[PDB]
Amino acid sequence: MNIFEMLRIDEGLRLKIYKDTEGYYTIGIGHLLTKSPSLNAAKSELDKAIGRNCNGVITKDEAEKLFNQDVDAAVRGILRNAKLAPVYDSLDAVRHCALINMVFQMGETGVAGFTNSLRMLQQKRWDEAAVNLAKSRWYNQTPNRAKRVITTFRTGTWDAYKNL
Ligand SMILES: [Cl-]
Repeated sequence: MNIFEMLRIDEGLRLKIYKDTEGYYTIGIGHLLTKSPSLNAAKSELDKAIGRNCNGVITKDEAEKLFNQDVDAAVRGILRNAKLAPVYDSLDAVRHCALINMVFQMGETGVAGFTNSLRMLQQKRWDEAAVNLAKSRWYNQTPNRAKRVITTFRTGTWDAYKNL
């Protein structure tokens, strides 16, 4: 198990423009295109991201390429983020994945807002952090995914992703 398989399970794979859980135009493996309600704006963003006239549809190779770029960016983002880097650096390799997962889904800014949870993770107070992370819009809106990520932070193992 690794970050790519983890996110592939949480985000799925779709080759045509779709709306994510919040209603935003997305494609591939959770690649957000735009928050604008315009499917045209979305189609424009897609072509620009892929470098060709896609008309709203891409190939698996293209999907995997975007996914790779996105994970890469997420990690680099964490590493240059003042509030996130120290936490990331304090964690083991499995837990690094749970943090990347959150950033991939909500963005740096979103994650940087979990101040108290972050301090608890830094202090390695696993159960306390898990309870705190659950007190959030994130948990209430996407509970199954949040439960998987939280369990990952709590246990430091891939159990929540086993049998999926
Ligand atoms: Cl969910």
